[PDB]
Amino acid sequence: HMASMKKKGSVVIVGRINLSGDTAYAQQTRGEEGCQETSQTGRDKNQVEGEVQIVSTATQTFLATSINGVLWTVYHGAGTRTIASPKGPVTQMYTNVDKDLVGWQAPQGSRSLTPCTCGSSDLYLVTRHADVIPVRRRGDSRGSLLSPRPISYLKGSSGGPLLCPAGHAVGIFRAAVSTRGVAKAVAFIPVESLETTM
Ligand SMILES: COc1ccc2nc(O[C@@H]3C[C@H]4C(=O)N[C@]5(C(=O)NS(=O)(=O)C6(C)CC6)C[C@H]5/C=C\CCCCC[C@H](NC(=O)O[C@@H]5C[C@@H]6C[C@@H]6C5)C(=O)N4C3)c(C(F)(F)F)nc2c1
Ligand SMILES: [Zn+2]
Repeated sequence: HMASMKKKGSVVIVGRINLSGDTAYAQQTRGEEGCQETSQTGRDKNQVEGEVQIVSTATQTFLATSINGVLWTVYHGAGTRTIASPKGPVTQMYTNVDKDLVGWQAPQGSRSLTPCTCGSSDLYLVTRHADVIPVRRRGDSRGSLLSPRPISYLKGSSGGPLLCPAGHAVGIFRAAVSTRGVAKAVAFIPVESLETTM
């Protein structure tokens, strides 16, 4: 009934993928208990850094990527949820279920990737474990892994970027094409589709 109706928590940044040096690695910035509390209050005082964030709800963990001052992720991870911030919950500025896409203003202190205009098909997928996986572009929204691997290795990386050789953002990882549990290809939201939404 109305008195007891609950509110879903915010998405919470719990880590990041460090791409600042010669070695990519995941960093945790908040543990599960603090995540639970921050999801309820929507108030996250932690300092944010970098381009790729690891984010969590009470029930799911995935990635989010800053491109042109917007933190983008997948709707199948975030739904319509706010994101926690130093001054409380922040409402989405983009929501498009048809593209499996949502976005919030990028957090104070993040760095944004630049949308790719190279027109190159040699891509790199960045996972939540900081693996950098070469992917050949195979269409507007598909790419093949040069080295297939079990889908287990990609789980939790939706919202992560596909990058060009120069480090520009080409798209946002959405879904994996699985054959007998092996990911041979991935689907992604092209950056042009984000730029249109913008
Ligand atoms: C009401 O609005 C909605 C509601 C629900 C929706 N659920 C959608 O798909 C779901 C979620 C997504 C997923 O698993 N994402 C990844 C990830 O890591 N998620 S996650 O972070 O763990 C997370 C779940 C915590 C967030 C990158 C994957 C990593 C591993 C794969 C694991 C096996 C799953 C294989 C599947 N394969 C597939 O569907 O292939 C088809 C599409 C295309 C490639 C071909 C056929 C696939 O990838 N997924 C199924 C989509 C879609 F748009 F994503 F499809 N839209 C929605 C819009
Ligand atoms: Zn580029």
